[PDB]
Amino acid sequence: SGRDYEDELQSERDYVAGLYARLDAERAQSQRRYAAALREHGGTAVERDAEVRALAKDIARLNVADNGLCFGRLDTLDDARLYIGRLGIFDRDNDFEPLLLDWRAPMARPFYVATAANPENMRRRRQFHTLGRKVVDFTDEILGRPTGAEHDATNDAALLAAVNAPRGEGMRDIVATIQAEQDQVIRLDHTGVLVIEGGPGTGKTVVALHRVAYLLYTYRKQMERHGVLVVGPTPAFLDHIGRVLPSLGESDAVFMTPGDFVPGLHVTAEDTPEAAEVKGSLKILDVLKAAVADRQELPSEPIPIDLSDVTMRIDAETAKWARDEARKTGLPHNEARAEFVDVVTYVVTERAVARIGRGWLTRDDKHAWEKMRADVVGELEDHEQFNAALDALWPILTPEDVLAQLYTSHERLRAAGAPECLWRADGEAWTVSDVPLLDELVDLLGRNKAADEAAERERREEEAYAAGVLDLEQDNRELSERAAADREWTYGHVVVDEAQELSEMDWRLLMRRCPRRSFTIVGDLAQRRSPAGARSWGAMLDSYVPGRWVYKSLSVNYRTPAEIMAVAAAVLAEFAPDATPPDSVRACGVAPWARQVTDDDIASAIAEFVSEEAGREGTSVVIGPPDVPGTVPPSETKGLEFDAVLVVEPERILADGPRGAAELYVALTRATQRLGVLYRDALPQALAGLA
Repeated sequence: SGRDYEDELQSERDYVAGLYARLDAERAQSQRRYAAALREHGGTAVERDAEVRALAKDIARLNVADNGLCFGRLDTLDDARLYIGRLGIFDRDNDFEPLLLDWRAPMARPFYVATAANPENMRRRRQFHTLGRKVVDFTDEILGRPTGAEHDATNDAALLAAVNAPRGEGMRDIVATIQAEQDQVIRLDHTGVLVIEGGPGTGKTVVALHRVAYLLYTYRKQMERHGVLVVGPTPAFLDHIGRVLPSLGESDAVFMTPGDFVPGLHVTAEDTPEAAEVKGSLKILDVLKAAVADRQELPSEPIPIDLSDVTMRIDAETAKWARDEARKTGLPHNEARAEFVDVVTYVVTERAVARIGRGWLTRDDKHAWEKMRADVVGELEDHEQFNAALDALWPILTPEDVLAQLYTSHERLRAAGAPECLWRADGEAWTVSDVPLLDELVDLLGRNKAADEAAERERREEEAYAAGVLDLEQDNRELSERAAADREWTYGHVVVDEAQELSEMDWRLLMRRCPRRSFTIVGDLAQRRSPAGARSWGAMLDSYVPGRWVYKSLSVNYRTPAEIMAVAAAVLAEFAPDATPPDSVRACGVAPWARQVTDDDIASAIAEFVSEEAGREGTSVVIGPPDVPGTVPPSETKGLEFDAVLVVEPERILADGPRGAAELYVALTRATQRLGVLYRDALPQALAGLA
């Protein structure tokens, strides 16, 4: 929040004001020539129409360009400013010297594809954060070595500069190694599935976003009409992403979590318990298929038919035959009602005419059509018993009700190979783990036709009666909204951060979303808090992308101090240890600390932290168990960073779960400058490092 930043912000605001002025003037003269061409134009009708349309396209392009004109700027090594935007603005006076580049130019390229190790000729890159016409703030991104940069929104520059480590080979001058790793991730040519499993303190999310920018520019022609689906653990993290997200020029993202994969409902992480780990697994499919067959109930008592002469014709033989044949076509349930009814009616008309009507003595022209027709019709209209009977046997049903009629009955459950740990009182306390079971069910059940016809009919005669009854579109919503309102959407790319928190069924859904398999999976298995988890990547991916997925890593740590992380090393030296130290560098000058609390001198101690951090200018979120007030769990800080962090009661949160020490290792690490702990009486003994 310095002063030089204010100077620069005002300068850039002035420049963008000038650009908007020129845009206003071009709209002015274009509307003027438009009015003119419209009135007379002098010439011919076809020339007139052509000029009209051309000026209309100009008007529209400029109108749109009013919303976030300048994306950012480039400073090259020869000190030549470049300004990037969604519109090219040149000065007709100085030989068309670019005042604003279009991002689609071969000269605005070192803004999507330039790194700090393979730049093109650049020294810097700025992004501007606009609302509609105003430059709120900006962020520099130096393509080289930083010393101190006023504002970045991620402070990467001041951390990349405070790297104090022993002289020597020193991992090849720490900075260069980080930059080259990032370059490898971003300038990579796979256009398929990449994994960036790294760890804490290495900027894997920013790297993934730069990667997505590189891809959406390079292949902006297969994408640019598909989107970028970015899932995440929490909307806080998703807004963070949306806030430091690069251009994605003329494309649009769609943010999500596990919980809103469905059109319409936004589960607030009810988190059905660990037994639902059998839901984050593909075996469950059988259960669904077995719970969608127990709905083809077979008649035990014979259903009475009363077509004015006919005896009850449907019974275990008839229903069995029809259900078998309906299962004998290979297609959904609600579209299979068709064959069920075709067969029941076939065997209740052709096999009731020659019995109950009169009998035999006519082999044509009466049996074939007439009694055929009468029986058929009298049956098709019986919307009282015949149709109620079918709805009793072959019910037209929906995903939102099967889970409920299954998770409670305890008999339909047993008839599905299903276990009994998934039983719960309410059948609509929908959790995160039963979302992908609702998106999978719309594809087993599908969608009927008859009901839809009748429904839209009634709807038509309801919109026609409200206004006037004698009966006898263009909304071009933006990409995000046209997409999120459709599960039958195929994106062109998919980012996934903290992707270890997902389940086989989640990836099944995602890979049904992106068939191009252009994911950018981020994560760290050892930061997992989920009993469906990964425990390895090949598990979930080889089933979709075998041998065709790349695994890149980010080994160095610079965004998380070396002191804060020496402890988390031991906190992770448990759990079948792995490369737990990502070569921590950036030794700070502050060591962490501790404080022994009494029963309820607790708020009197967190308030000190809070009101002193208020004296700072950095985020200071506190973490703790749910019972305590004023402190949040460690599961909403899943993929964020803060400036100073205070975790209280390490042990209750450690024991909170089967993998709770992972929540602790997560929470000791969100910090980047300072960390404090408050322990009641005893430590988990892996925290002696704190004093």
